[PDB]
Amino acid sequence: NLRVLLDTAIPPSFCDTVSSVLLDDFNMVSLIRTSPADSLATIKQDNAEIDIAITIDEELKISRFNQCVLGYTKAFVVAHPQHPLCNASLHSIASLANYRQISLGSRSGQHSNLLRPVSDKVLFVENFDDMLRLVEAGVGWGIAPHYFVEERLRNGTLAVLSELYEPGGIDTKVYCYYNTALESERSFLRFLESARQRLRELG
Amino acid sequence: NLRVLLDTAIPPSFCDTVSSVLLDDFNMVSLIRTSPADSLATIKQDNAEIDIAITIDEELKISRFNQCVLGYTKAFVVAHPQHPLCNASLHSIASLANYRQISLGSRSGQHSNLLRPVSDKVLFVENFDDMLRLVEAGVGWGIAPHYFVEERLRNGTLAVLSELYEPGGIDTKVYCYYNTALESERSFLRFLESARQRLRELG
Ligand SMILES: COCCn1c(NC[C@H](O)COc2ccc(CC#N)cc2)nc2ccc(Cl)cc21
Ligand SMILES: COCCn1c(NC[C@H](O)COc2ccc(CC#N)cc2)nc2ccc(Cl)cc21
Repeated sequence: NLRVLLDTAIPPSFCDTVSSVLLDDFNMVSLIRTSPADSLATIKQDNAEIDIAITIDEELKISRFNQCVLGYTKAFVVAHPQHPLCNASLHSIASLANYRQISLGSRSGQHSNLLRPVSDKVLFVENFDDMLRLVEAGVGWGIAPHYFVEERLRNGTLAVLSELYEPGGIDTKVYCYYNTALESERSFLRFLESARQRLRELG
Repeated sequence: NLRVLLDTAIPPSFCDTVSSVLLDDFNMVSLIRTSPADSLATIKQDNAEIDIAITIDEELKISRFNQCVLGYTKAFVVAHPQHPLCNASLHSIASLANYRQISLGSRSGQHSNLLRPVSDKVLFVENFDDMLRLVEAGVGWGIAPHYFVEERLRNGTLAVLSELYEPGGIDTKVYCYYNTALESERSFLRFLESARQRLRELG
């Protein structure tokens, strides 16, 4: 049984890219969904016996796992179109650190530099739905995956704030944390090879 | 006088991209070159009076500067073609943390998570030349900008180790740290707009 973690930030397509290839080589494949904020926390619990985590979250070296880059995805800073920081930028981008942020919370209470909130006014939720609900209502601003805001952006229900910080969305590496034991196993190298070249095409 | 920091990791072309645009708007422009390992350390010294730093190094918020993304460049992990970790990977990638690393040193003695050495066996130098000299000689492995190893790679003088970690080179955001005062100044927004769309073309 190959246990596999995919965080909520990973487009649901890339999750079909993996399972397709994995099931070619492996006979039992378990797919677990975590918050980006809980991915590395989960694999660190030995009893969770995760073999592969696909997550946006970064840490220099986890005990017994190796890291590599599967590809890249795009986050966007979004708010209600009538948000103060909306319809403006550069001073707005800076002010994000003052206006209320709707942030992914974590069981560990802790965050990475990458995922920790930027604003001194933060309201925590558990997933990107509860985030973008409290954002459609103009309670604050949030940063969420492209695939979560594509629908609402063209609808005009949500507006982008991020473009002057990073045009075309904030590029974010997708990392593969794999059990060191998979290190010399064509099965896993087949997964990387395929999973990679397929997730280029989505991008 | 607009003082401008460009770290050694920034291709020398992108440094012509900036100066071209900047000199269109500004009448005195000073261009300082730093180690990536010394960029943010330098702008933090108030007396250094840096107005714009273009550097690969990341920190969540520097006092009085705002951050944004200019674009992306590619580092490669390189070694002597007869290096043990050479002509191999995945276990080799993991072993990088054991074999000797030739690392950029810093006046502050300190490094960011991004720039800190990965290996327990590290020999510090001051620039990418001294790095790739001690690497051509097989004293250790190093990670250097594409533009620094393009020549030597096709020559066969150096080999890439990084490809199974991140195919096509390890993508690295180029950051613009700009004095908050430039925040609402078409001059600076002109620089970003131009500098960005021009540095897409190099990539
Ligand atoms: C840099 O984001 C990529 C990683 N990432 C986060 N991180 C949440 C942190 O609280 C930082 O949020 C920031 C918001 C604004 C700026 C400037 C502008 N504009 C910088 C950082 N949340 C994410 C959600 C989804 C994805 Cl794919 C990546 C995410
Ligand atoms: C992740 O690198 C991008 C930032 N960056 C560094 N950082 C030097 C650190 O000691 C980490 O070196 C690593 C070497 C190997 C691996 C896995 C593989 N393969 C991961 C990290 N040095 C750089 C030099 C130039 C540029 Cl453009 C970026 C650099």
